[PDB]
Amino acid sequence: KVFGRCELAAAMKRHGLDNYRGYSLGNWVCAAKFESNFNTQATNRNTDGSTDYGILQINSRWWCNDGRTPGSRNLCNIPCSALLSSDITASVNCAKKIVSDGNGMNAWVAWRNRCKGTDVQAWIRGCRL
Ligand SMILES: Cc1ccc(S(=O)(=O)O)cc1
Repeated sequence: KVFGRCELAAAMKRHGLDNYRGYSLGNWVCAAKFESNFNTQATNRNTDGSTDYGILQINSRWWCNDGRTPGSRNLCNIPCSALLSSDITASVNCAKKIVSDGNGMNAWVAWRNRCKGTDVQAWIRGCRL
């Protein structure tokens, strides 16, 4: 599923992402845009052999199991395919664990290089939340 900006804002808010660990909703919407273009089915293979999955591009090396990543820790205890669903519950629940880790949202390269230090509030402007 390809989410609309406000549509995704509302689903993330409903799932408790607004201000989760101090990160306003705009941060999450901004990260999803630049990580997957709001597409739940997005996949990207990395040079280390791992693959990123879903709306928030969760990595198969540490967070999910895709059956082809050697030394996968599967910290979210879910098959990576579960992260490609039109229902963002699995991705949001795994994202909460990642963000609670240690480096916060810096774990998402797109957030660090394109959202961090910007007016992320603009990502939810006009949305009925
Ligand atoms: C902004 C943007 C556009 C396209 C993709 S893609 O899923 O890797 O093709 C990811 C992020």
